[PDB]
Amino acid sequence: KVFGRCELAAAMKRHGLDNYRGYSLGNWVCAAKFESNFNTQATNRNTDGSTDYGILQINSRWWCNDGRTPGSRNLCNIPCSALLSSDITASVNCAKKIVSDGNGMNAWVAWRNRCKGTDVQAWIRGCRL
Ligand code: NA
Repeated sequence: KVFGRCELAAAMKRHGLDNYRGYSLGNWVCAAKFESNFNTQATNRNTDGSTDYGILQINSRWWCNDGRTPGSRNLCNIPCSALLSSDITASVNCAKKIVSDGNGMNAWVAWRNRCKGTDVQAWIRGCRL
């Protein structure tokens, strides 16, 4: 599913990301934009052999099982394919664990490089929240 920005804002808000660990909703929408282009089906192989999955590009190195990432963990206790569903519940629950882990949203490289320090509220401009 390719979400619209306001559609995604509403879903992320429904699921409790607005202000989760102090990160406003616009941070999460901006992160999804630059991680996945709002596409729940996005997958990207990393140089270490892990893969990033879904709307928030959750990595198989730590967070989910894909069966092809040796010596990895599954700390969200989910198959990585769950993270590609049109329903973002599993991605949001896992993102809440990731952002709690110690470096906050710096776990998302696109957030750090493209959203952090910017006017992230623009990403929710005009949305009915
Ligand atoms: Na894994």
